[PDB]
Amino acid sequence: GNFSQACYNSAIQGSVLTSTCIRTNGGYNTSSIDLNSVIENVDGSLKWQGSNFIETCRNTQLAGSSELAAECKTRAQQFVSTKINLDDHIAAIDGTLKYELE
Amino acid sequence: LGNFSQACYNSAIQGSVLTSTCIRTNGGYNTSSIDLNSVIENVDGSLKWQGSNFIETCRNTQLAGSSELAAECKTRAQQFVSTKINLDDHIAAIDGTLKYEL
Repeated sequence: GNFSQACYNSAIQGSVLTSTCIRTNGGYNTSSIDLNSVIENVDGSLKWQGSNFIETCRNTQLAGSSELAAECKTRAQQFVSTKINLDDHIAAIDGTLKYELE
Repeated sequence: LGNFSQACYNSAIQGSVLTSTCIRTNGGYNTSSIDLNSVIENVDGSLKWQGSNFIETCRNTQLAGSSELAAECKTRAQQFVSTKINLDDHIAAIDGTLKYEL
């Protein structure tokens, strides 16, 4: 992960993270990744290893350099604040944002 | 051709993201990932190629065997069925990187 260490002017809109990242050999590339592919809402908490958090979460924001903040519905249907560190699994690979397992 | 599974190993599915470790012509290997949500559609509960966005209406994605995406998806009438699709149809590995083909 650790995309934030090579990237700049990151933004979250709905489920999409977009950033501008330093390419391996120099210069910059801009790319987007749909976080809905890899994050789920488990009882009001954003978690890795699932998908479709956006179905039941709203008001997504980038907090600081690398955190996705949102309000997600608990099983009781109460919106609650939740955050997840995108640096856990999102890498910058030659200036392009990619999900990383290992 | 697709057929990434013959070039790759240690494959996994998390949300809509396929990760796999694929052979490099230099004699090494590269771990990469692809968002299958760009290329797979939920059509009335069945996973199909020639579309996108299946994660919005499916759940419990899993890799079955070496190359099958399995999931539970909502029909147009909003009931869940189990469905599968052979990722080897269109997912290829080119020099250690997963790519969509044709």
